[PDB]
Amino acid sequence: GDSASQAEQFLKLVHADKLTVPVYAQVQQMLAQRFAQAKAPESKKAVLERYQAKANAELDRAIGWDKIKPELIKLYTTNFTESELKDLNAFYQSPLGKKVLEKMPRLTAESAQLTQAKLQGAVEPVNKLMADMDKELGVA
Amino acid sequence: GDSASQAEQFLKLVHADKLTVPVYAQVQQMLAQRFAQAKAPESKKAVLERYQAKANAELDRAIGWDKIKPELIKLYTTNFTESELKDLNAFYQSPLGKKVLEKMPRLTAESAQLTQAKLQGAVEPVNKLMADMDKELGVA
Ligand SMILES: [Cl-]
Ligand SMILES: [Cl-]
Repeated sequence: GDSASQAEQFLKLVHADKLTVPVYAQVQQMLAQRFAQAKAPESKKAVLERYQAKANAELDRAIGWDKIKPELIKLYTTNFTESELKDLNAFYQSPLGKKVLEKMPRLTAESAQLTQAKLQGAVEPVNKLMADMDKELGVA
Repeated sequence: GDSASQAEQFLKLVHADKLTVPVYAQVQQMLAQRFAQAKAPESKKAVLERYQAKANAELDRAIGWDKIKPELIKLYTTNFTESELKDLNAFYQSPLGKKVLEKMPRLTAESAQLTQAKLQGAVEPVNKLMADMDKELGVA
């Protein structure tokens, strides 16, 4: 019924269209890295300009929002009811919903930096640990 | 004020304690892989049992929930008000909140498999594209 419209509104509110940005950036940085890698005359950077446009168009063919959007709507309409999607929209339309969306990438990154920093403390003991098992079983 | 209690309830509802499970699994699979790698007498698997317990205890020292929990509460209480955290708890306590929490890992995985599958279609054209730029600039 009116589920697809609510699913579409959800993907907009959640900025699911920007999920591909890392792929477009990686291919753009790869070309400039390939341009530098050999020769690199800054007088011919307009040649890199068209090859970066070509790569952008080729990604748009495979992973453009118009290709992704239909299959994500099927994903949400099959997993949620029209009423559930409407309520998800009400939450993400709300000031708190918008606050969660902006904070989440940074909160996730800060949360992961914290754990990775702490985990480095277990590197030396786990290295010693495996070395002791290899010693005990008679290895090297 | 009563923010820390609400932050603690949030981390419980969201299962932030299970965020470390991949690290514990990787270190457990690494020891069994190291056990197989050289010799491997199944009569001495009780030796791997204690080394896997040792590794579990060493990770608990660095990245145990008791070490992670205090710094995540500071993260949420500084980024959200007590009232905002209370409302986040109301949403994730609700049947729809619980449905979102269960669906999200699978919806994220399915969403990423879809994009990666489509992206493989742009592999050959982007490879040809870079090869043509290397050809045009006079490389190999
Ligand atoms: Cl609100
Ligand atoms: Cl509900």
